[PDB]
Amino acid sequence: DTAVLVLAAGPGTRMRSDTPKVLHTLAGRSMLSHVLHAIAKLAPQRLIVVLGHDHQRIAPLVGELADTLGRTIDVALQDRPLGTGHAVLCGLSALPDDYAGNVVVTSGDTPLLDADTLADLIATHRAVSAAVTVLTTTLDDPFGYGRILRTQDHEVMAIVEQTDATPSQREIREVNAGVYAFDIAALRSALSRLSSNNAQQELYLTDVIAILRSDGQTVHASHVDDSALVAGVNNRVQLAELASELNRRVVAAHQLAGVTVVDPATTWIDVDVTIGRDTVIHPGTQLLGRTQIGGRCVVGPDTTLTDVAVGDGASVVRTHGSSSSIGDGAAVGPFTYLRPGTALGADGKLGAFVEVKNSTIGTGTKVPHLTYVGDADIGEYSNIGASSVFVNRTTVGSHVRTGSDTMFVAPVTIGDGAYTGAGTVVREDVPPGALAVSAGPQRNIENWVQRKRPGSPAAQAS
Amino acid sequence: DTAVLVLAAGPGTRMRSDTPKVLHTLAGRSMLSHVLHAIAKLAPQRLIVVLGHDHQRIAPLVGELADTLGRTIDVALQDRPLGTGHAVLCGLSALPDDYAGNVVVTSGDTPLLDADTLADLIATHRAVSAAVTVLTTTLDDPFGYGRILRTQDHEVMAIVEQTDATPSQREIREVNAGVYAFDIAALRSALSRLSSNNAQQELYLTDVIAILRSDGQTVHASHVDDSALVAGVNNRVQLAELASELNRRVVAAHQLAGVTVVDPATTWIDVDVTIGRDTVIHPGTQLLGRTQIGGRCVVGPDTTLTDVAVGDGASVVRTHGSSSSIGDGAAVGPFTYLRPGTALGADGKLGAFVEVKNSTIGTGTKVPHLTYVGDADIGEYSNIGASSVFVNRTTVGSHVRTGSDTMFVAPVTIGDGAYTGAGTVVREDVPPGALAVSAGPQRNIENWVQRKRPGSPAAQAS
Amino acid sequence: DTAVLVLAAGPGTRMRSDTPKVLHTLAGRSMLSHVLHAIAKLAPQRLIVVLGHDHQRIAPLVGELADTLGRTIDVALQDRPLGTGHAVLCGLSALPDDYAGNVVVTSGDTPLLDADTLADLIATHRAVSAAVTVLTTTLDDPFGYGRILRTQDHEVMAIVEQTDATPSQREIREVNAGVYAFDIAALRSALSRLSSNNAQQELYLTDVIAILRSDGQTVHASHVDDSALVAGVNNRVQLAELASELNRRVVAAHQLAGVTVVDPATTWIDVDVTIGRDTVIHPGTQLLGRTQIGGRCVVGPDTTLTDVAVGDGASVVRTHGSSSSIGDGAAVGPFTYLRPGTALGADGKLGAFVEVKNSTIGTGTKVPHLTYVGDADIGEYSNIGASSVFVNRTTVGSHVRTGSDTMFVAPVTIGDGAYTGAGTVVREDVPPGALAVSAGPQRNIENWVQRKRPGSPAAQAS
Ligand SMILES: CC(=O)N[C@H]1[C@@H](OP(=O)(O)OP(=O)(O)OC[C@H]2O[C@@H](n3ccc(=O)[nH]c3=O)[C@H](O)[C@@H]2O)O[C@H](CO)[C@@H](O)[C@@H]1O
Ligand SMILES: CC(=O)N[C@H]1[C@@H](OP(=O)(O)OP(=O)(O)OC[C@H]2O[C@@H](n3ccc(=O)[nH]c3=O)[C@H](O)[C@@H]2O)O[C@H](CO)[C@@H](O)[C@@H]1O
Ligand SMILES: CC(=O)N[C@H]1[C@@H](OP(=O)(O)OP(=O)(O)OC[C@H]2O[C@@H](n3ccc(=O)[nH]c3=O)[C@H](O)[C@@H]2O)O[C@H](CO)[C@@H](O)[C@@H]1O
Ligand SMILES: CC(=O)N[C@H]1[C@@H](OP(=O)(O)O)O[C@H](CO)[C@@H](O)[C@@H]1O
Ligand SMILES: CC(=O)N[C@H]1[C@@H](OP(=O)(O)O)O[C@H](CO)[C@@H](O)[C@@H]1O
Ligand SMILES: CC(=O)N[C@H]1[C@@H](OP(=O)(O)O)O[C@H](CO)[C@@H](O)[C@@H]1O
Ligand SMILES: [Co+2]
Ligand SMILES: [Co+2]
Ligand SMILES: [Co+2]
Ligand SMILES: [Co+2]
Ligand SMILES: [Mg+2]
Ligand SMILES: [Mg+2]
Ligand SMILES: [Mg+2]
Repeated sequence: DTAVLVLAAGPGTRMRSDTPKVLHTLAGRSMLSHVLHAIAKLAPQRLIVVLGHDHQRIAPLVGELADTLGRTIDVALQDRPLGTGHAVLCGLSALPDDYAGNVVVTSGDTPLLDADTLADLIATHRAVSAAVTVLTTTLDDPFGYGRILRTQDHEVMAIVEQTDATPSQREIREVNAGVYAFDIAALRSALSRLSSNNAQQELYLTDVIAILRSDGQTVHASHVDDSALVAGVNNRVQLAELASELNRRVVAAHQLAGVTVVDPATTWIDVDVTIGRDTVIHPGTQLLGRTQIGGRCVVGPDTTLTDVAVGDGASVVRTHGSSSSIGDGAAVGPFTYLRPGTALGADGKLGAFVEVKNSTIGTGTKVPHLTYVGDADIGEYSNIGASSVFVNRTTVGSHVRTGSDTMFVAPVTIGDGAYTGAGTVVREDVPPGALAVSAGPQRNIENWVQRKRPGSPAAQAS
Repeated sequence: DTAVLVLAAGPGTRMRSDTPKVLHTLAGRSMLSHVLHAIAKLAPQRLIVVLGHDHQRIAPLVGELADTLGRTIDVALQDRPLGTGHAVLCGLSALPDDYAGNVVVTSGDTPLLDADTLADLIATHRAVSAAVTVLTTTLDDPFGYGRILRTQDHEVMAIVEQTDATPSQREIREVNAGVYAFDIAALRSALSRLSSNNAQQELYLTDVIAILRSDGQTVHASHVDDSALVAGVNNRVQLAELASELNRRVVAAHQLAGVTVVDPATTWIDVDVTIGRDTVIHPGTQLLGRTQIGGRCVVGPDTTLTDVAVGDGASVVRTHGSSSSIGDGAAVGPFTYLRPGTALGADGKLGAFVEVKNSTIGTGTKVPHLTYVGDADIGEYSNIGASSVFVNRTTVGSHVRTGSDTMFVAPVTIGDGAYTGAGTVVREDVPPGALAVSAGPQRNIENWVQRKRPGSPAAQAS
Repeated sequence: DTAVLVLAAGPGTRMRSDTPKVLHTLAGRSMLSHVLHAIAKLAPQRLIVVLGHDHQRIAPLVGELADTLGRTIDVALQDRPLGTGHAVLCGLSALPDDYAGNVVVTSGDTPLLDADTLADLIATHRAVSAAVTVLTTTLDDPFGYGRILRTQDHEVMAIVEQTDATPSQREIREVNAGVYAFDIAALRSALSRLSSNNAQQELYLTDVIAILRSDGQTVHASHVDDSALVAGVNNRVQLAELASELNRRVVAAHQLAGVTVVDPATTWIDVDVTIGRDTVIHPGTQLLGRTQIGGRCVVGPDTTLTDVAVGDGASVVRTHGSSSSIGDGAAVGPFTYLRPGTALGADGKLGAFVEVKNSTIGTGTKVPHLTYVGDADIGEYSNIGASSVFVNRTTVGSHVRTGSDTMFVAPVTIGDGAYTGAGTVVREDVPPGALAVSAGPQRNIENWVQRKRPGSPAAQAS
């Protein structure tokens, strides 16, 4: 039996942001979302999130996530950010007076923390019958972390915060993860004895360690060797570092499953994205949101896709696209913009300098050059000429061949197998197999240039 | 006298690919190509490649490479992938029964291995009269490598594979490169004594080390300090790591020879690419295949060129281009697509949102905006107006000035010094110094807006 | 009282460049500019730059910088590059014979050196009454640096250059920064005793250390723990390394002040660039020159801006732009090119495949697709149709709606609230609230396709 509390009520001042800290994102989820996902998977009996000043703007998001994960998640309010020890006091208040399970505590700013790490913590805590078990790790750069103080016998004595530590204690590289398990009665007892006489004038959860040690209670540290899993984020430098570590891991998972990723460092892949076997992803690419790529695709370089579905054997090269689907074998890019509601059929082509918005494009249809397609439905095996505009519904049939520089003034229907001539402005329906035209005939004005541009390079050349 | 065997007949299952492992690429060559290049340079008397199941799809590539490098390269077949010791047995069978030279063995998945490392190995082997000499290195992360076992006296005892090693042996950081020299008679003798009773149930080449030691034969390890040269690739994570290490080295070679590379980490340069002095390469750039850049060019950011020749003092900025030539002083980009067969003369310009395919563009000619040029030949000092389409042969002369929004309906010829008006559809030849036109005259419809868009922001503004 | 000499007269041969070494750039300033900025801030009584062969091409730049920093900076000439000891002799000659202040020496190729490091040096020098104080640091890779030689008692004995050091001395990791303070009389004395009998046959400033030690003078090393501040650049590999270190620092400063930078490694930010709170910068972005970004902007991915001003709450996505302004709330990109003199009003939009040059675009005006706008002034709340060309002054009023595929043949004026039809060539003024047109009427040719493309997929479909 376990209750997990998530401390998410600090001001977040070191982020320097008007967006609450725990709402900042990496890999397509907010830090609080990452932490709640890992905990839902652990499936404890209770899950409490302590919220503070910005609670109006965070609580609804927590309720959406409770729905999403199919479990209830309570919110305890912490009126003023008096310290992590005080946040835990506020959290405990959402539990019955007589609750008797373990209490696990973690921060909203430790977003790589995973279900396994949490499980192992609870198992260690129970195995050594500890009044408190604290996760620790060891870091080349421990700046900002509580330092682990040990006796000569390697027994944990205390946690000292970066603001309170001596120059000498600051060299300690073993750090507090800020992830704990507690005996409830011992935790309640230690919290009632915290005082705020320290360099931040705050009630430190970390003092509970020396307090329980005081009482001769069992204090156990558990060393997490993979430091990333328990790394924290207090500012945007640390946010981008952990986002980059998490992104290397996501990419590695894909590479081990069969995806070529030419340059992991410049390939950003959100956590829910799936990618098929033998796809090759070229440098400078972001795959975001619920993007799904099939097998044997080529993607990038310099492509950004957010919520885009791509079939098998497609090419999507230098493409900026969102909320769109791209069929098997289709070719998109280079220099192609897909706006929401774009559906391109199998073996379709959208070429260079083409933008599509809210349009359906049938199997085998090509829009290869300098064209805008908006609010239109186009059939199968059609060909849209270069430098054209769908001026915006318009329906174009199958096996149509439209000429370069055609404007389609919505709404108009072009029948199956119809053609338009180059330079046509289409303002009315075109029957199946008809040719629509409107450009006037060419006229040559002889020797114009000698007359109107006399002594010019063009005049001398003629 | 030396025979080199290349073991390339394993299944490659950890790549998770339908393309044989040794055919995966980095820096524009397959791993097997890299390994055969380094060995051809060493120029041994014999060169044998052991191939397995996918031999149908690899052997032809080996024959093309034998042709390319001007030497014969035999292929020995290994029916079933029974282990590296068994692959070497299959390899030896392509040698005469009575062969008496040294036998060098290396893997197809060690692609940074170079001629010098191989030479030094053979020199060390001969100098210490070893029955076997094995290349080793030392690594922070030795996962997956055979560990070097040494006695108290630093004498090499054995090689233990990652699957077979104790937790304690796994901490050993000195690893087997999988590159060896052998006395032939000792190698034949040791191979006939391998058994497959180990964690992979395979015949391990690595066991030969403890077997020859058994017989009191001389076993010598040679430490390669530059670990990269002997790094292996068993999966796509390791492939991208070694591709990135190799790319840093290629870029560094260019920087030391006089190329500014603003961001090595995001500049990918294939091994055959040459680049002239005082060129500056901006971030996000890939130079691929047989690309050649002259001196004092500016290239990037975000440019990909495959098989592109660029003269001296050209600019090629945000350009995606292949199999094309760009003359001295020419300017291309930003946002420019070159398809195969593009030839742009000296001081030519191809601007933003211009795509060219299979066209010749003469000295000093500019195509600056939103235009497609396909299957066309254009002369010197001409100017193609914005938003135009070559609708596809068409020949345009020198000193021509064509107006914006001209469609050139192939095939048509435009004489030297000719003009077209804006909005012209050109369907017939235009004489030298003539002006071709087809747009109708402008008509203004007064107060249309008050009538047809009454109470609109446009109506109120008028 | 202090004189600072900057040695900038070496040939720079290891750069392999026709641009003098000290003129190569990182983060938008030349190395010599970086070094002179840091020294001006220290504000010593005298500032002397020693220049050599390329002095004609460097001295004017030094005079511009003296003006910029509001102080005089003398130039001493060093006829032939006889060595750093000889450069300092040439430098001293720009001082009075009887000068009595401290002499600080530094290189033009140490460009992260900052005012604080210099101040601390002078303070240490004066505090220990040293005849010479040398800055040192310690490096994993000390290749190319003079090695610090110490006695058993940790007293500094000598500096040995990489070319002159034994294999064993080469393992020394503590290096000479090439930054010194001197007693003037001791420096003059030691310089007159240098000889050039060493591996480079040069007069080494570094020998002065062992010479003053010889005379029983006080020699003090001061260890700089942040090695970057004193790192040198002798070749383009080292230039890009230090440019990348400096760029991480600039980005970090922005992240700590409130800027989200998703990928520091692929975000390049020049030193004078300012960026507002809660802006998000996406990967592959360069912000160059005097670029200024306001708050809550979104910038990138793949955007390059040089000297661009962007208001608050704007979006500038996949944009290549220079010397332009973008108003509050405006939207630019993806795939947008801004050339110098572009001014886009608040809430304006420049869309995909749009290039603007030397044009003013008023509040709320949209140019969303495939258009070139050159040398034009456009009013407020207007809408420019897709695939249009300003053929280049032209003035367009407010609340205008122009139709797709309009060519505006400069110079023309379009009144407030005017419209043009799709496919119009505008060659004369259009009154306020008028509609201008020129395209001919559509004609459908029935069954053309069965007649002219018989048995085609289009013919069968009809
Ligand atoms: C005193 C303390 O605990 N310090 C720990 C805290 O430092 P650190 O300084 O990171 O602690 P923070 O200021 O980030 O606050 C901890 C978390 O608890 C929440 N919160 C904070 C204050 C408050 O009054 N109410 C509240 O709910 C915040 O949402 C925050 O996410 O985590 C580090 C690891 O990341 C540990 O090494 C430190 O030992
Ligand atoms: C038992 C053995 O040798 N292990 C070595 C092998 O491990 P490793 O596990 O990498 O060996 P692999 O499975 O990659 O096979 C070695 C190479 O030989 C070829 N091959 C393999 C099996 C086979 O039955 N037939 C065949 O021809 C494959 O093409 C492969 O490229 O290389 C490592 C370095 O990269 C060394 O540290 C290991 O000591
Ligand atoms: C002999 C000497 O001093 N070596 C130092 C020099 O090596 P390093 O080999 O880098 O010295 P350089 O060749 O770069 O020359 C030093 C600087 O002085 C100027 N210059 C050089 C030669 C000359 O004849 N005239 C002249 O004015 C150059 O502009 C150059 O920027 O800096 C290193 C750190 O960067 C130190 O570790 C070395 O101890
Ligand atoms: C071809 C065309 O007329 N496109 C229009 C059209 O673009 P959308 O792609 O629907 O957002 O509506 C816009 C007004 O929202 C206007 O700015 C633009 O000119
Ligand atoms: C200006 C023009 O008509 N371009 C054509 C033309 O492009 P290419 O660039 O030749 O591949 O042929 C294509 C059919 O292969 C067609 O899809 C496209 O519309
Ligand atoms: C729409 C138009 O006619 N643009 C012209 C025009 O471009 P600028 O953007 O002004 O540089 O002048 C150029 C001659 O300098 C010519 O190459 C091009 O065709
Ligand atoms: Co924190
Ligand atoms: Co291997
Ligand atoms: Co130097
Ligand atoms: Co037109
Ligand atoms: Mg704080
Ligand atoms: Mg295996
Ligand atoms: Mg030198």
